[PDB]
Amino acid sequence: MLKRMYARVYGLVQGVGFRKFVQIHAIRLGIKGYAKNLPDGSVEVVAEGYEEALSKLLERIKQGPPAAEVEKVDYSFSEYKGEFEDFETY
Ligand SMILES: [Cl-]
Repeated sequence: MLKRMYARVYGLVQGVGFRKFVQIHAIRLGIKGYAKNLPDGSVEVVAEGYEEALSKLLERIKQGPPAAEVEKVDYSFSEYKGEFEDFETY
């Protein structure tokens, strides 16, 4: 089943390779969407893909690359919209 996920990642998560980390792992998993740095120092992820793939990505996002310290991930699933054609960072 396809689903959409919105997640916010908090901690030491900017300037540590986090968005690229999410992208690499999303692409591996066939997930489309984006990882964005927000002005509050958090990372916003919108992801579309299969439920299992989204669970695997969530497990990655909860850890981050070695340099990151992820304190909190707040997320929700919603209905798939077929919006994205690739996984981008910005
Ligand atoms: Cl980062």
